[PDB]
Amino acid sequence: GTGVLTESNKKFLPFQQFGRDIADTTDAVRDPQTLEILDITPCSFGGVSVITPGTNTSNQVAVLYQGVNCTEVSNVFQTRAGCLIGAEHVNNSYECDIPIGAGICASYQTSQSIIAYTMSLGVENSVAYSNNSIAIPTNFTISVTTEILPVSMTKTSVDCTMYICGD
Amino acid sequence: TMSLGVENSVAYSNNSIAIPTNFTISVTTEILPVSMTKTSVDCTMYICGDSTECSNLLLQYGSFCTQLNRALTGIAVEQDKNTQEVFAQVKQIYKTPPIKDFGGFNFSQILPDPSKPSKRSFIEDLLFNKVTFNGLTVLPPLLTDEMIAQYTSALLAGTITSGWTFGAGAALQIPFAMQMAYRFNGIGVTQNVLYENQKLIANQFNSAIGKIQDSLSSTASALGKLQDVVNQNAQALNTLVKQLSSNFGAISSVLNDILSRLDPPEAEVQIDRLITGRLQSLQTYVTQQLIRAAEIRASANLAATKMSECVLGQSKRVDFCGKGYHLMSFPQSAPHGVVFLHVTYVPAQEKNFTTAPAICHDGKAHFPREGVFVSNGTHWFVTQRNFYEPQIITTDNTFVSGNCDVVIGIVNNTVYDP
Amino acid sequence: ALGKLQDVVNQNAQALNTLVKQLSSNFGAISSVLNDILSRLDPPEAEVQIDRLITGRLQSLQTYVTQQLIRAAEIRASANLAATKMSECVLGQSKRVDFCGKGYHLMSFPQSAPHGVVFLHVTYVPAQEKNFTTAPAICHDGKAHFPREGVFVSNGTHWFVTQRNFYEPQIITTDNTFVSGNCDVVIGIVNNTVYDPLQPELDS
Amino acid sequence: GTGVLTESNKKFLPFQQFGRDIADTTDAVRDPQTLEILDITPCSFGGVSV
Ligand SMILES: *[C@@H]1O[C@H](CO)[C@@H](O[C@@H]2O[C@H](CO)[C@@H](O)[C@H](O)[C@H]2NC(C)=O)[C@H](O)[C@H]1NC(C)=O
Ligand SMILES: *[C@@H]1O[C@H](CO)[C@@H](O[C@@H]2O[C@H](CO)[C@@H](O)[C@H](O)[C@H]2NC(C)=O)[C@H](O)[C@H]1NC(C)=O
Ligand SMILES: *[C@@H]1O[C@H](CO)[C@@H](O[C@@H]2O[C@H](CO)[C@@H](O)[C@H](O)[C@H]2NC(C)=O)[C@H](O)[C@H]1NC(C)=O
Ligand SMILES: *[C@@H]1O[C@H](CO)[C@@H](O[C@@H]2O[C@H](CO)[C@@H](O)[C@H](O)[C@H]2NC(C)=O)[C@H](O)[C@H]1NC(C)=O
Ligand SMILES: *[C@@H]1O[C@H](CO)[C@@H](O[C@@H]2O[C@H](CO)[C@@H](O)[C@H](O)[C@H]2NC(C)=O)[C@H](O)[C@H]1NC(C)=O
Ligand SMILES: *[C@@H]1O[C@H](CO)[C@@H](O[C@@H]2O[C@H](CO)[C@@H](O)[C@H](O)[C@H]2NC(C)=O)[C@H](O)[C@H]1NC(C)=O
Ligand SMILES: *[C@@H]1O[C@H](CO)[C@@H](O[C@@H]2O[C@H](CO)[C@@H](O)[C@H](O)[C@H]2NC(C)=O)[C@H](O)[C@H]1NC(C)=O
Ligand SMILES: *[C@@H]1O[C@H](CO)[C@@H](O)[C@H](O)[C@H]1NC(C)=O
Ligand SMILES: *[C@@H]1O[C@H](CO)[C@@H](O)[C@H](O)[C@H]1NC(C)=O
Ligand SMILES: *[C@@H]1O[C@H](CO)[C@@H](O)[C@H](O)[C@H]1NC(C)=O
Ligand SMILES: *[C@@H]1O[C@H](CO)[C@@H](O)[C@H](O)[C@H]1NC(C)=O
Ligand SMILES: *[C@@H]1O[C@H](CO)[C@@H](O)[C@H](O)[C@H]1NC(C)=O
Ligand SMILES: *[C@@H]1O[C@H](CO)[C@@H](O)[C@H](O)[C@H]1NC(C)=O
Ligand SMILES: *[C@@H]1O[C@H](CO)[C@@H](O)[C@H](O)[C@H]1NC(C)=O
Ligand SMILES: *[C@@H]1O[C@H](CO)[C@@H](O)[C@H](O)[C@H]1NC(C)=O
Ligand SMILES: *[C@@H]1O[C@H](CO)[C@@H](O)[C@H](O)[C@H]1NC(C)=O
Repeated sequence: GTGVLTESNKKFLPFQQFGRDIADTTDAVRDPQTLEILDITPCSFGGVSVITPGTNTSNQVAVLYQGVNCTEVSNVFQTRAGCLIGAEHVNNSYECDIPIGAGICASYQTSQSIIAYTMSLGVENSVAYSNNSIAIPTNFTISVTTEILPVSMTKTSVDCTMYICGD
Repeated sequence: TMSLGVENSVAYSNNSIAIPTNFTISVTTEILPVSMTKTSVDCTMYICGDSTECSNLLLQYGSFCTQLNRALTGIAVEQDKNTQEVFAQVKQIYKTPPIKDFGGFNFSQILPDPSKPSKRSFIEDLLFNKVTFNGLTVLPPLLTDEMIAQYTSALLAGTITSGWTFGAGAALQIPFAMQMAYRFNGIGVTQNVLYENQKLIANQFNSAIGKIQDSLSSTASALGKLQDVVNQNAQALNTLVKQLSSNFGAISSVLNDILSRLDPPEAEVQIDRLITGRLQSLQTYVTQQLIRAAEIRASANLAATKMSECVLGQSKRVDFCGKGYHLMSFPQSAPHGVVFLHVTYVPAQEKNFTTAPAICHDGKAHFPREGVFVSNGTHWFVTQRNFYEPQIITTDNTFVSGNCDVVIGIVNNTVYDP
Repeated sequence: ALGKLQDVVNQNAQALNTLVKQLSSNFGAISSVLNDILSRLDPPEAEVQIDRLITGRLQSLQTYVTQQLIRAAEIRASANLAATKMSECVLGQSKRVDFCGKGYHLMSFPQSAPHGVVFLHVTYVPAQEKNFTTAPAICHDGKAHFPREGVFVSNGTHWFVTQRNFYEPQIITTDNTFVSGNCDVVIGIVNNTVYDPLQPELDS
Repeated sequence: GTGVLTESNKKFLPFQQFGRDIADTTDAVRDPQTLEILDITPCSFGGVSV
């Protein structure tokens, strides 16, 4: 197999050789020579996303390793969703452009490099509320909003015999 | 044999009407699942975890691994979209003023508590405390619980300080004792009822909020839907993992054992059997997840509609925003879901009265404008339909129509002239 | 903006493409081309190869059919939603907030689009708001006065009654207001003179 | 295979013999005796509704 052998505190009984888990794959073993306990864990595995603005704009990308510490892999960031490499970190907060996760979103801005930042929900607005104050509009705007809804998909069909066993 | 309820005949008759004389400001908890766990399964790592021969054999199946990941990523994007639609209904993050002089009501049990690290209100905290590596990775949601709590706080502040206008355009402050008067006038009860009973209504609302808090804190069998969603997802993942231990006809379910005990020309048959079995299992899991995600998407669209039509504004849709007449709603976050507290106005104490469709004064039938004619036996009054507030019959509250020869059931009386 | 429709078309295309590409899979046979196997092996030996290909292609077809069923369920949900919006927003005027466009709804104008429908929700939206000092009621002669339809406001000196959604101040007469009870129960009440048009005419 | 051999306007290279398709079905071929490129379109098919 393959894994990261570590010292473990599992209390093996003298007769017991190796442990298992739900998937029945060996998880902990006993070294044949020195009768100690070795926990076996998968080395490391994670998706690799390529946060990129439109190539029509720029050819610079920032790579997100999902759910891996920034030790097992310029600019490095440790988001709760993984290690983001190649994206600058900006204390400012803007609207989400390229979602990453855990409130972190990236974008392409200003001499322009991919920035990563904790997104902002909106602009603070403290309503001047009081028990004897009412705000009444004196003017109105009529607007037209477009709302697009699918209705029907493509009416398709497949000849089972001619597809599987064409002629 | 199951019983459908208490038999209850109604004393109906052509000249009898029952009019309430009081009310109850109930608060109903409604729980909806908005999103589920965003998971992604690495097809090759799952079926053929670290085995060049197994990976090569799997490759012969074309794109039976690059399409499942597409579906799961689509599900994850759909989950984020569901949460965004349900909660991100408000353009600007409002916040309540430092004072809490809301005409007598008390929202301390639903507004955020700054003391706790995450600014989640008390009921949100109760809700959170009431709900509890083989190629299957669990991605984190785009919106953290803190951000969802901020969105619910923004909606609460908007509802409290501005009623429904904050969802229609620029938010407009209005005293809460007058916002509730607007709500009451909406459900037909004239606003002179709200103001005169303001203290009683405030006490009823506070007691209802306290009862909701106690019910959530005591009855562990309340957040059934969210807990069921979480349990179903975890159970599906556990079943998918346990499927790895089945031989499917192969000599052993451990890939390394087969690789280390046979030559490739012989081990290929066993590895193909295992690959087919595990691929079938993974496809079944993906189909189950697609259907369950469709169910959750329907629930999330319903929750977004409830948020838009109850919280951002009063709704007259019957039983849509809680049993009874609807005044307002207060949203709350919850683990993988939302929880509305629907405030509802339920008439409680009714009295019988002898009614009449119209009243003849001088050969002209009179009909009420907004109300109904009722009499305590000898004297007739016109009162609003949802609260016994009798008034002398004048020419204002009543309008005339023709003579008194056609209106069935008409009765005689003297119509006062101010 | 048309993404919601574009995706639909795109999705369908992808499926068909994937389905067609499934014909380029050996599925454990010797060649993805059926005619090569037919012309290169005797039936007793070609049976296994053709069975492998048939199993693979049939499984792919079942997967495609299931994906189509689910996606058509999604599209049917969207079509029911669009039918509801057409029946309510267009053929009438809905009170459902944000259902027929943000703001107050006035009317809608349906428009076709490839495999979809586009509504142009017309919405009235309040624009420029002004502060005012309000009061839930007003006492005239010991009797509280509440507005029939509107709200009491005041620019600081004089009191008016104006409709909620548009500042059109009017004098506080006994026609805008209805009386109820004495001048003690209401909280936040204020004093003012409720003018009565009947009196000057009576004097005349 | 079965198809309707039609004269094609494809531009085969001197070293090319088969013109494959997205589905790995030989769509264009080079006639060995006369070096011209011919397409291969399936004859015809469809549903028969009643
Ligand atoms: C209400 O707002 C509208 C804007 O939507 C105002 O219309 C503008 O009036 C000014 C006059 O000073 C013109 O120069 C603008 O061209 C008008 N706008 C448009 C879009 O035509 C209107 O005057 C406002 N009403 C009040 C009473 O303030
Ligand atoms: C409507 O119901 C409320 C209670 O829901 C009544 O208020 C109660 O009145 C009694 C007698 O005055 C008190 O002992 C209770 O403490 C009150 N309860 C509350 C919560 O305030 C009210 O009196 C009823 N309306 C009428 C007209 O009687
Ligand atoms: C709203 O209700 C809460 C109760 O949930 C009130 O908080 C209580 O306040 C009293 C007096 O200050 C304390 O003795 C209690 O210990 C508090 N309880 C809790 C749970 O905080 C709060 O004061 C009320 N707000 C208003 C404006 O009346
Ligand atoms: C029905 O209601 C009428 C009016 O509310 C009652 O008539 C009044 O009764 C009180 C009771 O003492 C008298 O002080 C008033 O002078 C009466 N006014 C008129 C105009 O009659 C009547 O008593 C009620 N009857 C019942 C059975 O409830
Ligand atoms: C209501 O009052 C009217 C008039 O006061 C009544 O009409 C009278 O009915 C009697 C019964 O035959 C006739 O003799 C009179 O000529 C009618 N007069 C008028 C002016 O119509 C009517 O009957 C009364 N109805 C009730 C239910 O009390
Ligand atoms: C508040 O509104 C009242 C209503 O018009 C204003 O009173 C009028 O003010 C104008 C402007 O000078 C005078 O020409 C009128 O004669 C006033 N009429 C009355 C009945 O007072 C008042 O000025 C407004 N207050 C402010 C601060 O603008
Ligand atoms: C509205 O006016 C009434 C009378 O015009 C005020 O009531 C008087 O208040 C003074 C001050 O306390 C008392 O000395 C009188 O005895 C009251 N008379 C009556 C008939 O109530 C009332 O205070 C005014 N409203 C406000 C908010 O000041
Ligand atoms: C194995 O042999 C080595 C050297 O002979 C010795 O150091 C070690 O303790 C032995 N261990 C066991 C379990 O016999
Ligand atoms: C790239 O974007 C610009 C503006 O954003 C547009 O004018 C141009 O047509 C785009 N080109 C391509 C190839 O998409
Ligand atoms: C990464 O490793 C460092 C070093 O031990 C540790 O401090 C940190 O908490 C780790 N972070 C994660 C996300 O594992
Ligand atoms: C953000 O601000 C903190 C404290 O103000 C600082 O320590 C940190 O370096 C800043 N981040 C960047 C990228 O400058
Ligand atoms: C009205 O009269 C009927 C007649 O029996 C009675 O059952 C009913 O309880 C009365 N109404 C109320 C509110 O009690
Ligand atoms: C109402 O119903 C009773 C039932 O007996 C009948 O006697 C009476 O005439 C009816 N009156 C009207 C006005 O319908
Ligand atoms: C009302 O007055 C407050 C006082 O500070 C002010 O902040 C607010 O902007 C005013 N209302 C409007 C609509 O500007
Ligand atoms: C409104 O609040 C202020 C705050 O001090 C208070 O002085 C005033 O009496 C309150 N008015 C009403 C009607 O509650
Ligand atoms: C093949 O032979 C025939 C007859 O001998 C001749 O007409 C034809 O041109 C030959 N093919 C080529 C490619 O020369």
